[PDB]
Amino acid sequence: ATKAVAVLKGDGPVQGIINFEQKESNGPVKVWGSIKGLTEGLHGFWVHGAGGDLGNVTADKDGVADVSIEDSVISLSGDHSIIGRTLVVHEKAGAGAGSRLASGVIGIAQ
Repeated sequence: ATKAVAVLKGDGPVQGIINFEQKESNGPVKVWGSIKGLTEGLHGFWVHGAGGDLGNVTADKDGVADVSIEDSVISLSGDHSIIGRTLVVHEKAGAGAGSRLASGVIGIAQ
């Protein structure tokens, strides 16, 4: 089964791993991961280049904002592929200003 993984990196301690599931074109691809480091708050996470729609995430007291979205016909490939994409987490979603703190390109994990 073809899978993918992308790690986040910014100030240093901030991390963010996102695993994917792509067995076949017929099979969907659900996105999910966990961003640790930052503190409780809001950090709009998404994938620039591939929809860029992955809702927002709220950090925890320990400093971990779990991420969970729905699967699409992307199939981790094709026109709607998210392999090698560019991830970016805003400083504080809700306003709509725009800023780049961390980043983590997607990479097939087989």
